[PDB]
This record gives sequence, structure tokens and C-alpha cells, in this order.
Amino acid sequence: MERGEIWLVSLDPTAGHEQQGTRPVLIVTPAAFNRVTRLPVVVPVTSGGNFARTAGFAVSLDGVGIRTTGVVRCDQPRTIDMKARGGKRLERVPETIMNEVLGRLSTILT
Amino acid sequence: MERGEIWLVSLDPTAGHEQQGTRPVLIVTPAAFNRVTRLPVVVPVTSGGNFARTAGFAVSLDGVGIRTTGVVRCDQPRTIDMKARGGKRLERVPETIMNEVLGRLSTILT
RNA sequence: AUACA
Repeated sequence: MERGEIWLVSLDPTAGHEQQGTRPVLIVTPAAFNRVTRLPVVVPVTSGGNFARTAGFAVSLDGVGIRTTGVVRCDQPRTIDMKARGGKRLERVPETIMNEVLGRLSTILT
Repeated sequence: MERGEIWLVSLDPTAGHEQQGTRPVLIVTPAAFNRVTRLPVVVPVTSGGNFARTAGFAVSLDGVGIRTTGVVRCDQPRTIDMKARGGKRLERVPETIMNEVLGRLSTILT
């Protein structure tokens, strides 16, 4: 597992109003960290608004030519289980998208 | 965050190696988001028993004079609900300790 | 009451 890779996993079961529904998550933490900690920080992919681009907490996606149709959002993230659920590797996003995600996590730290 | 907000809420339900159980948690999300989506991210507190010590990401709430004698897991935060689940603030953590937690939470930007 | 169980 490397940085910028997209792994399919489920965030459920959810309660109240969490981000429910199986979707591919993006690996935010570097391989070195994931290797020793074995707990990678991931962000959920949801909708945005009009187009699959930057929507506040949602980062831009459509433009690099990917198979995953959606918008990466760093609004409601959480370190879920990737041991019993199992992650399925799909594809990977360019460094362009990686920088986008790394700029939304700072806005939640307050 | 809003600074110094230790709320008690039920982390359940959960599945896999994720945090669960009704215990005090430290919110990370700021007022500009906590009062918007109503879905904040909380850091699970882990009781130390009679004494606690700071280590790595584990922030020690014990020492300065706090009721909650334990360490916060600034490694596995989960997005939950703070309206339907039902939460209540127990005590207010000193600004000194609050800064320590935030400093540990800065490791997720690596 | 920024969400594709």
C-alpha cells in the first residue's frame, strides 16, 4: 500500500448520520507510516454539487482521467478497520490529487 | 475545535478494530463545522487507572488536576453524531493540556 | 440536518 492508492472498503455499520455506503477510500498516510502503525488515515469519496470538482471540503477529481466517479471529501473522515473488512485495490490518483487532500485536514484542526 | 470540550457520548455501535463503548471523548472539529454538519470527530480517551503518563501520541490528562485520569488516542479518531446520540460535557480541560493534544494531532499532516 | 447501507 502506497500513498495515493485507492482502496475499496465499507464504513458501515453507521448510526445517526455517518458516511454510510461502501466506497473506495484514499490512503492519506505514507507507506512508511502504514508499515509500522498498520493504521492508514483514509478519506471517503462522496458527491460534491454540480460537478466532480472542488466543493469546499471536497477536493477536485474529474480531470485526471480516472475510473472512480465521485468527489473526495475530507469533511467526515475516520480511521476505520482494514483488517476484518478487507481493502480492495482499484487504482491510484496522481500527486495533484494528493496535495488537494493534504490541504483540507488542516482546516479541521481547531 | 472550540478548545476545552470534553464530552461524554456513546461511541457505539461499531465493528472491527474501531472505538466503541460509552466513554468521555475529546472533540477535534471546530465550531465552524461542529455547529454545521453536527457530525464531529472525537478522540477516544483511555483510562490510565490511578495514574497516567504522556507517550508519543498519548496525551496525559492526569498530572495537572483533571477528573478524567487517562490518555487520549490521537491516532484513531472517529466521526460520530452529537445530536441524536446524546452528548454532554463533563469537564473543561486546561488550555495547557489542550495545546498538547493539538500538537499530537499535527502528526496526521505528515 | 456537505450526504453515494
